[PDB]
Amino acid sequence: MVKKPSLAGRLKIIEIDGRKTLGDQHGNPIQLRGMSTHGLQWFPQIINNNAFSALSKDWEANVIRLAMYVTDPSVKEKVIEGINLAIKNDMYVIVDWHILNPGDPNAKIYSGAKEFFKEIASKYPNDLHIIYELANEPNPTESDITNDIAGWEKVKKYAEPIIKMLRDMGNENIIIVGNPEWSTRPDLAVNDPIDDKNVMYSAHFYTGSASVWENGNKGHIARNIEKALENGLTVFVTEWGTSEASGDGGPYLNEADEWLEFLNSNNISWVNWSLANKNEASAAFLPTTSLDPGNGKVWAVNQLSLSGEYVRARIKGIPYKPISRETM
Ligand SMILES: [Cl-]
Repeated sequence: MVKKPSLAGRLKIIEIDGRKTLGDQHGNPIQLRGMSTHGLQWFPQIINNNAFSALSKDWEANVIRLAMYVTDPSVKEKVIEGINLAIKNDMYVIVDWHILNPGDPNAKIYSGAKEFFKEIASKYPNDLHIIYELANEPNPTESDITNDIAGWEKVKKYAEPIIKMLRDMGNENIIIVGNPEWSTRPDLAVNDPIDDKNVMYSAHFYTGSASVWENGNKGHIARNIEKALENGLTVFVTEWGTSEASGDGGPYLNEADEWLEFLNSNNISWVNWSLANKNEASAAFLPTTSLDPGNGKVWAVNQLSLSGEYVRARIKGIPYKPISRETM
C-alpha cells in the first residue's frame, strides 16, 4: 500500500545519491497512485463521500484529481466539497484547472485561474493535502501553444504569477505544471525550468496511442519523460488512460503493464483517467454502475469496466487476475 497523508505528511522534492524524486516529510521517496474524476460539469455525482471512501479504502488510492473543466462558475463548489471529502478520506487531492479547449492557459476564456487558485489557497492555507495543477493540457487547439520552446515559454509566463502568489501567502504545496502537446513535453522545461524547489512537470499518455518502446526505439512520450528526468526535473503523471487518446478503444492492458513498470521503476506518481460511467473504454465503471456505491459500500469488481478493474489492482499493487466475464 502506497502511503496516505496521515503517515506521509507534507510532500517535497528530495535528493538521494544524486537523484531527485517526490518525497515525504520524513525525507523518504513516496509514490502517489489514484484516479481522476471526469469533467466535474459532466460527472459531478462522483463527488460523494461513499465514492471517495471506497477509492481511499478499497482501491487504496492516496490521491484523487478533481478535473474542473473551464459551463457554470457553480462547478467551483464541487471542487470545494471534493477537496473536503478527500481530506476527510485521507487522500492527497489534485486541484486541476482542466484546460483543454482552448489549448492556451492564457487565452481570454481562461481569465480567472490565479483568482481561482487564490480562493482555494485562502480557504485551505498551506494545507498538506492539496496539490495544485495549473493547466491540465496546454495544446495547439485554438491557441499558439506550439510544440517547442516558445510554447513552453507561454506556459511558463502563465504559471509563474500563479506560483509566486501561492508561495507568497506561505503555500508550500507541490505545484504540477503542464506543458505543450497535451502535456507530453516535460522535456521542453529542461531548456528553462521553473526556479521553485517544489514544482513538478506533468506527463500524460494513453496506452492505446503510445508505447514505452516501438521498433527498437523509446517512444516519444517515454523519451520526453526520460529527458526531463536525466536533466534533474521530476515528473508526475496527472492523467493516463488504458484506452486510445480519444478516451475509448481497448483497453490496452499489456501496454499498460509496460508503462506502469516504467513509471514505478522511476518513482513516478500516477493518476488514471477516469472515474466516469461513460460508455468508453477508459471509464472505470460500467454504464449501469452508479458513481455512488452506497453507504458503507464499495463497487463490486463486476461493476467495474475491464480498465477500472485493472487500474484498481495496480493502485493496490496486487497481482492482476481478471474475473470471468461470462457465466451460464
Ligand atoms: Cl500481475
